[PDB]
Amino acid sequence: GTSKLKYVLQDARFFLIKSNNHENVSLAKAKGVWSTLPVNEKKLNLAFRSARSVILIFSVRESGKFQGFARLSSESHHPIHWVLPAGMSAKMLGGVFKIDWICRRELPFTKSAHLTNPWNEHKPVKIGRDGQEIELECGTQLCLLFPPDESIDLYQVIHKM
Ligand SMILES: CN(CC1=NC(=O)NC(=O)C1)Cc1ccsc1
Repeated sequence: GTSKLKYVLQDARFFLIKSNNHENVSLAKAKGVWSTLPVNEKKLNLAFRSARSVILIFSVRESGKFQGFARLSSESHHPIHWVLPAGMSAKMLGGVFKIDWICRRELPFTKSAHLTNPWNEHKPVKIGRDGQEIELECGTQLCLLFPPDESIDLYQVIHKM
């Protein structure tokens, strides 16, 4: 069913989150954590206090796909063995957000071509800088396009709201 998913997404806020590589998404899926640069850390902390659910929709750069989506379960807090771009130190990251995965399945950009994001000039939702907010209706429809992830039980996530 899709009803518990719709409940989690009710009045949620949504953000497009990019990853430099697949390894960091794999680590995030295994450990339930994410980290960003300080600019997006501030945005996500403000949103976490502001809304019943904050949803991160992940896309590895140049992959042509989204790799899943998760709900923030905490504000950022201050070692995870991230695989960082050349020249980047771990000291350049903000804190660590805890996340609960809602779907670990992928969705190719070709399947979201009918959805536009009002907060990025109504461009297709796949288009946006890291941290771009996705308006509620667009974000809800995007999440509902993903294949169902029958390995996840949203009962536990609902209790955290
Ligand atoms: C786990 N982090 C991967 C990310 N990659 C990215 O492009 N944006 C992010 O919020 C997070 C570490 C990091 C942060 C800026 S580069 C590499």
